[PDB]
Amino acid sequence: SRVAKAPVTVPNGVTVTQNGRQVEVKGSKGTLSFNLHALVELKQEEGKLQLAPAKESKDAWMQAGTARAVLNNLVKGVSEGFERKLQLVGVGYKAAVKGTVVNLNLGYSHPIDYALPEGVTAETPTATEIILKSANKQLLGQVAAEIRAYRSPEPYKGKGVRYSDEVILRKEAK
RNA sequence: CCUCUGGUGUACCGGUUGUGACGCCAGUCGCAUCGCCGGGUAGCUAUGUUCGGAAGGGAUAACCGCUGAAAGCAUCUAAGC
Repeated sequence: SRVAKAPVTVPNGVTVTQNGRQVEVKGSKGTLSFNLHALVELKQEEGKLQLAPAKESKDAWMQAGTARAVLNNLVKGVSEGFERKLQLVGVGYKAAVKGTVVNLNLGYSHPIDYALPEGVTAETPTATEIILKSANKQLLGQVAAEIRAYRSPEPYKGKGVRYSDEVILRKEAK
């Protein structure tokens, strides 16, 4: 596995400590935890870390590749973090962050109130744009998917909630 | 379930035909589908009255995912959620 062979780099401020199976990653943004598969071993020499299979199994190489990918994402998150940039399209569709709760008006007969979980922050510079920032890539993606699910893009006008980097299929009636 | 609206209610009240009897008048009783007819207390009862299938947790089906390699990409899946 080319990924599993590739070495991940500790920037500087982040500290990665293995405790048996339960590897922990510390950084400026916060604390993250990741478990290890029985076939996976992690060796931290210098700044770099090496994920290598315990045995020569194909499953072991697979698990090593995923383990390295997750740890690389965790390190990048604790060092710098990720952001999402959700967008709204359609007349009357609006969003506003108030405290930790995002209030959305998406053409229904009732407003929608979405409570962000701990670790994700949101802001609306404009009424039709939402910025989500987090250290946990998986949790950030889950939050973005949940928010998008309230009103998905439709092909005839593109109205709804979308990712900025999202291709929208379009057609027309008749 | 029986407060209300009704049905029934042959041991509750009344009108009335024929006949027989209580010595007779008066007053009553037997029999005639409870003789026939008009009402009707409780109980039972529906066509009458009230109530119920409200709300919420957990695991899922099809389906929709997040992150993610095998397979440097992609990928809901193989680990994990």
